[PDB]
Amino acid sequence: GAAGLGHPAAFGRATHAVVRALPESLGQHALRSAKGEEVDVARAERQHQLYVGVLGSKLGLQVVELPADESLPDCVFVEDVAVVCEETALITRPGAPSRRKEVDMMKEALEKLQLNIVEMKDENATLDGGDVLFTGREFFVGLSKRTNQRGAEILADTFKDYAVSTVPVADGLHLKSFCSMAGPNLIAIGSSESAQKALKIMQQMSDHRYDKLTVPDDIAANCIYLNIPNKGHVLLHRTPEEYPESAKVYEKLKDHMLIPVSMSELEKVDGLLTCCSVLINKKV
Amino acid sequence: AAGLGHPAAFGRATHAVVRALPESLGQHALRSAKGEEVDVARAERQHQLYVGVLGSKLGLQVVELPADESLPDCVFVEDVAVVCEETALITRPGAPSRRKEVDMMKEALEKLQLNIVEMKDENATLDGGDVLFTGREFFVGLSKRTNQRGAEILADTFKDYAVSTVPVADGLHLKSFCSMAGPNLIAIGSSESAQKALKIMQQMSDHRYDKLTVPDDIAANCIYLNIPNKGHVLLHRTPEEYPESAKVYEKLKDHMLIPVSMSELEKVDGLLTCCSVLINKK
Repeated sequence: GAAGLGHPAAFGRATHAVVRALPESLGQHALRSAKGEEVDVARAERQHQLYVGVLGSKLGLQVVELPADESLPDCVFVEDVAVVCEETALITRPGAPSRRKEVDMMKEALEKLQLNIVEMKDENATLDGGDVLFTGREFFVGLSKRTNQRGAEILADTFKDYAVSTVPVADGLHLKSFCSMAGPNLIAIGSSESAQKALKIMQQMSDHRYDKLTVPDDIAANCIYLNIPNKGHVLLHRTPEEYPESAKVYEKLKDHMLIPVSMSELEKVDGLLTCCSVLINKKV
Repeated sequence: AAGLGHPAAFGRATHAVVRALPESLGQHALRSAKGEEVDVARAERQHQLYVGVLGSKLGLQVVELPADESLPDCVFVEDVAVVCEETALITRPGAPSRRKEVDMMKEALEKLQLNIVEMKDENATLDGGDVLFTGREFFVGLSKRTNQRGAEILADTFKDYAVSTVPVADGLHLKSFCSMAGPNLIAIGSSESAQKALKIMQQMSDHRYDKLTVPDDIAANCIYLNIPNKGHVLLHRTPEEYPESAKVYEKLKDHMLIPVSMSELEKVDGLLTCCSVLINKK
């Protein structure tokens, strides 16, 4: 019953998505926060293809698919190299120096989409897109092992229409390792002490209180909210096969079109749902 | 061919292990190329007809394992075990997510009272689809799924038979373009890939095999059985699917030819040999 909320300028409206195929080198060579199980690269490819099929085939977005680069094992995680807000694209300077060559082809793709490009070139600045939470009315930027204060300052200078606040992020995480937007004014949030401390800080800094959807698995707090024509609220979330008790929480969004999306292989290299796309609203 | 019936003939089987396909196969099974949408209900009907050939028509005792929705490729039981005489090699599939399929196959082959050997070496991979047993020796394709260590463990397991390796290209298995069509008879595709592999196989062997060349590589995958009171039996792809290849099989005048549809499972590279493990219990 959310279909009445379809609007060309609604929060979460997108027309285009940029994604990038994963290389075979991802299985052995992609960075990961913990030693774990062997990545099944063929299964990861199939899951990525299904994720792309949701964005393009099921939801109707125009998907730009960048080719894999075997020398960039993390290149599937396009979120980290660009932040798009309205008509402006910030090309980031990733915290991991070997990922910085990923920005070149993202830049070309976003230039083709007629976006206004700003490049993070300050040699003292790092920022991963995964540390950036855009709520629809402000930005929160995680200060992490990958994103620093200067990177957040450049983001604030680039997106002059929005307030920007920083939040400290622990250990080897990104801000969106445990949160994301699940709808207008609605933050999905994990249950760990790290996640709860972070939400407390963002709530205290903001002009207004966000609603929250608390899930028991931090990783399952990473979802993709979209507002799609003739549907309204749409949410991609981790499957009940992967995280049954978090999927049950999302089931309460009775006016959302809920789409379960498997990501069990890329999870092994810290790849969550938001990581694998950059969303753009090209207003016609 | 009926006079060729013998409990020790090449291709004699008494039992088959198969596994039902899960609903998740349609969207989640691995596949070599993007293609058409899988019709899962039609795939299931086709699998049921295949099982009916092995059990009802040909009289094998069929062990039917249940589908696991978490293992979308689990219907393809060939890849997880190779059986030779009274010995079963439980393989270590090339795709790591498929390795949990071995558990229930291992269980089934123990109830059949076979000698079980498990490929556990963390450096070894082997898909049963890469293994051609000719009745005289093994050929093992070195592919994106099967490596040298896997073939060595196969050779150490089946000590009564010579084992030789053959390079396999792309996203293929050795039996993506060949299979046994009868005693000393290899069905082989017409492509340059298939012909080069057959040439290598013939150079390494003590003796020359007879061949049956089919114009469609995929239709060179067939199942040969020696069945009591029948002799030569062959399951092959239908004339509706591969008319030019079915014509070639129609030349086997002393084989009982059984056309078997596999049009849906072919979309995820599932051919005839993939869907069963055959066993001869004396």
